[PDB]
Amino acid sequence: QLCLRNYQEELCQVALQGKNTIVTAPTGSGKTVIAANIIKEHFESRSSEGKRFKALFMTPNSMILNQQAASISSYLDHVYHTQIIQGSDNVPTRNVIQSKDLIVATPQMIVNLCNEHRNSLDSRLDQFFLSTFTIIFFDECHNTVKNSPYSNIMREYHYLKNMGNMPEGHSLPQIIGLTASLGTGDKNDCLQVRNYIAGLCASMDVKDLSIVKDNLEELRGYSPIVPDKVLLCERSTDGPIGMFTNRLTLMMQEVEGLIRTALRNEHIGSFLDPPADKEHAGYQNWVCNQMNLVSGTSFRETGTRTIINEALDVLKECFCTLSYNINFHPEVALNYLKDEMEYRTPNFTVNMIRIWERYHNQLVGTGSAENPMISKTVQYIVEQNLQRADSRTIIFVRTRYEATILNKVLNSNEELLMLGIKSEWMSGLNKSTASSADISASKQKQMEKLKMFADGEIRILVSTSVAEEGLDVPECSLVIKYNYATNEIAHVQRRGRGRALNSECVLITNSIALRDQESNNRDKESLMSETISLIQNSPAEFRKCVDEESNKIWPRILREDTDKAQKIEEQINRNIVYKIICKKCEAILCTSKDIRSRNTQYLVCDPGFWSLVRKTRTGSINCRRENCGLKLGQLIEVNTVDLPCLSALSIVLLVEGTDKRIIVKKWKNILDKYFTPTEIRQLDVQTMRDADQ
RNA sequence: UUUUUUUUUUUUUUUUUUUUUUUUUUUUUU
RNA sequence: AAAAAAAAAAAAAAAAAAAAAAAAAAAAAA
Ligand SMILES: Nc1ncnc2c1ncn2[C@@H]1O[C@H](COP(=O)(O)OP(=O)(O)O)[C@@H](O)[C@H]1O
Ligand SMILES: [Mg+2]
Ligand SMILES: [Zn+2]
Repeated sequence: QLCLRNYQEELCQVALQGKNTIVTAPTGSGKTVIAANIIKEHFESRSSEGKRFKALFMTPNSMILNQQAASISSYLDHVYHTQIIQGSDNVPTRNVIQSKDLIVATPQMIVNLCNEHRNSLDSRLDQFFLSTFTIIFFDECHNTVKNSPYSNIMREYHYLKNMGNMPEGHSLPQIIGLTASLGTGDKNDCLQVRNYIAGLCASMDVKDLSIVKDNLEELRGYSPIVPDKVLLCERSTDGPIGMFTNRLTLMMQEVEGLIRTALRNEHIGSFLDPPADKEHAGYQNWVCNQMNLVSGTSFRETGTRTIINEALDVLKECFCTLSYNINFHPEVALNYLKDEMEYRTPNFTVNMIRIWERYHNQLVGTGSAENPMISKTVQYIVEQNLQRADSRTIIFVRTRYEATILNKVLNSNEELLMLGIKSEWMSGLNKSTASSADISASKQKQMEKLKMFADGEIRILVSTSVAEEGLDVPECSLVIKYNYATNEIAHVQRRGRGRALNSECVLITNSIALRDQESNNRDKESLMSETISLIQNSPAEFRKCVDEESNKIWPRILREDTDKAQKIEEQINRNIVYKIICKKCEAILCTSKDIRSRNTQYLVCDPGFWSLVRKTRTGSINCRRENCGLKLGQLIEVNTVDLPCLSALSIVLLVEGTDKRIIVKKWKNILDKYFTPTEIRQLDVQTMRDADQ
C-alpha cells in the first residue's frame, strides 16, 4: 500500500462526494494513486450499501496501460479481478466485462460497444449499455475535442442520461477527469480561456473542479519547479557551412533552370515561380503544390512529366538536406544526400548523373565544420556529467530522421566517447507517417531501449513527443529541446519530465520563430495560471449555456442522415470505367474491373501486371518503366502466393474521354465517390499462372 | 496430416490529436 | 497601402487508436 499525501487526499475529498469532478495536477504528482484510492472508496461504499460495483480505467496510450493496471492492482491489494483489453488480445469483451468488476480497455473499444448494434443486419447480439460501469475514469481528458473517441463516449453517456433506456434501476455513472492541463487552445484573454474550459468540462458533464487550495506548499515540495532556460545560437553565413549553403543554392538555381527549360519544351506559359528563400517551408509547399498540379494535369510528352516529377523529388530531398545542414553540421546532410542519391541513381538520366557527380565532388572538396548548437549541447552534457555521474539527458527533435541524425552526431563525438557515453533514437510506434521505411518502431525494441536507458547504458535520449505522455520514462537530469516546439500541454509535460533532483530545462535553437513560440507558450501558461486563480477566487461560475445547449444530440444525427442521403444521391453515378495509370509515368497499370478487395486490402488481378512490374526481392512493388522508381504498393500473399496490392497514393485515376486527371489521397474517397471493387473469388489461379514464367 | 491457445515480425484499411508553412475570405486599426 | 484578429482550403512534420490479414517460433488436442 501507498500512503496518501495531503494534496492527494484533498483532491480525493472533492471527488468523494459522488459528483463528476475534474482533477488538474502536475505530471508525476500521483494521479494513478488518486484514481486507485477513488476506485477503492467507491467500491467500498457500493459494497457497504449492498449494490453492484464496476470500475473502468481508460488511457490514450497503450504503453502506459500495463503500468497503470499494475499500479491499480497493487494499490487495491489484488482483491478485485483486473483484466487488460488491447488490440492484440482476442478475448471477448462483453463476457470479461460481465464476469469481472474491474475492466481496463482502450477507449475505442468502449466507442465500438453500445454502437456496433446500429447499421447492422438482422440477430444484433442484443445491446450494451454505457451505464454498466458504476465509475469511469478519463485519463488525459484534454483531448476530448471535435470527434475524438472520448467525445464519442461522452455522446454515449448523454444517450444513456437523456433517452429512457435505463434497465430496472440503473444509475448514472460517475466519471473522474484527470489531466495535466486543460489546454489554452487559441484564446487570448482570460474570459475566453475560462469559457473554453467550462465548455470542455460541460462536454464531460463536470461541474466541480478539483484544485488544491491549502496544500500548495506540499505539492511544490514534492514537485519542485524547473526553470526553462532559453539559449539562442547565431547563424553563420560564412565558413564551410556558408560554402555548403551557397553550393546548395547553386543546385537550387540549376534545378529551377532545368525545370524552366523543360516547361519551355512543353510550350506551357499555371505554374508558380519558386520563392526566393530556399530554406523556409514555403519552398517545400510550392514544390508539393506543383507536384499536385502536375499529377492533376496532362502533358503532351510522356517523358516531360517524369522529368518534372524527378526534379520535384530532388528539390524536396535537397530542401530536407538544407534543413539538416541548418540544424546540424554539413557532414550528416552530405551523407544523407549521398545515400539518397545513390539509392535513386538507377532511375536517372545521364545529364542529371553528371550534375550530381560534379556537385558531390564540389561538396567533398568543401570540407567540414561544426555547428555552435552541437558544441553547446556537448558542453552542457559534459557539465552535467561533471555535476553527477548518473546524469541522464533527454533530447526532443522534430522528425525521426532528425532523431537519427542527432543520435549519429552525438555518438560520433570522441569527447563523450572518452567517458563512455552513448545515445539512442527513441521514436513513436506509429507506422503511418510517410517516413516509416527507415523506422522499425517495434514494441519489443522500444521496451528494450527503455530498459537500457533505465539500466544506465544509454544516457542521451533523442526522443520525439511520444515520450512526453503515456511512456514510462525514468527520471531525467537534463531536458533539451533541439529546435522543437509544440503546444502548451506538450511543453508542460516536457518540463515535468525532469523528475531528477536539480533538473534543468534548456532550449537550444538558431531561429527567432522558435524563441517567439517559446515566449507564446510561456504567456499561455501564465494566462492559464491567472485564469485558474480567478476561478478559485470566484466560486460562482454561473456557466450553464453549453450544458443546456448540449440538448442538440439528436439534431446532429438528423443532419447526419440528411447529408448521408445527399452523399448517396451524389454517389448514384456509376457504370463508368477508369483508366488507372502510374502516377509518375503514363503507363496502363490495369483497368477498373481488375481490382478486387478481400476484406480491406485492395488487390489487382491483372494478368499483365507482372510484365509491367519489377517485383524486387521484404517485398515491394515497383514500376518497371525507366526513370520511374515509384513504389506502387506492397506485395502480400493470402493463398500462400504473393499478389500485388495497389496503393492510392501512387496511382492516378483517369476518366475515359475527357482528359480529367483525378488525385486520390485515401481509399475511402475513391470508394465512396468513384467506384467500388467487387468481392474476391478464386482469382488467385490466373494470377499465379502468370506470376511465374 | 489437421485443429486450438500464446509469443514475435510484417502488411492493408479506417478513425483522431498536436506543431509548422502556404493560399483565400471577413472584421478592426494606422 | 501596411499591420493585427477570426474562419476556410492546401502542403509538411510528429504522435495515438481500432479492424482484418500474412509469415515465423512455442504449449495442447485430434
Ligand atoms: N501517495 C503516494 N505514495 C507513494 N508513491 C506515490 C504516491 N503518489 C504517487 N506516487 C508515485 O509517484 C508516481 C506518479 O506518477 P503517476 O501519477 O503514476 O503518473 P502520472 O505521470 O500520470 O502522474 C507514481 O509512479 C507513484 O509510484
Ligand atoms: Mg496518468
Ligand atoms: Zn511508373
